[PDB]
Amino acid sequence: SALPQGNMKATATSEHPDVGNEGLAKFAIDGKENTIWHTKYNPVEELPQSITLELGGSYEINKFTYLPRSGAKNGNITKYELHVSEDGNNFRKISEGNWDDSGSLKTLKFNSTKATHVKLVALEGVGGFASAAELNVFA
Ligand SMILES: CC(=O)N[C@H]1[C@H](O[C@@H]2[C@@H](O)[C@H](O)O[C@H](CO)[C@@H]2O)O[C@H](CO)[C@H](O)[C@@H]1O
Ligand SMILES: [Ca+2]
Ligand code: NA
Repeated sequence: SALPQGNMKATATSEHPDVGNEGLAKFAIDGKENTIWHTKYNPVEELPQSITLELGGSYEINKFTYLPRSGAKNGNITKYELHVSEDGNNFRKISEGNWDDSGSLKTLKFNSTKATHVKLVALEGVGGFASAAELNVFA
């Protein structure tokens, strides 16, 4: 079951200002599929870039989901790392891999681990950007 996004805070290395349905980091956890976090594209900041979710406490987590934007593909993430921290400072890599560029939900499962923060690192994305409609973390 998903940890409540409402208790979370989102920050990112790069984010596009609020021009509607993009591109602030907080849009990745607002519960709306029509709103997205998107990395700066004026002018563009190159990958890699990341987004960090402060969980709102220490939880033991085993799953992560990435929902891409709908109706367009720019920034759909195709190569990632997932890192965790228990102190907000030190991060450790727990997952890495590839995703297809489609709009489909991407799911990561991993051995249960304690975390106060989860960081999604975007190494590759459509168009040289990174974006996300919704991010969720599961215990
Ligand atoms: C609606 C949309 O997809 N906006 C993204 C935007 O995508 C393209 C532009 O790249 C192009 O110049 O014009 C298109 C018109 O159909 C469309 O707006 O590109 C942005 C990054 O440059 C960002 O990804 C927008 O989310
Ligand atoms: Ca959203
Ligand atoms: Na934090």
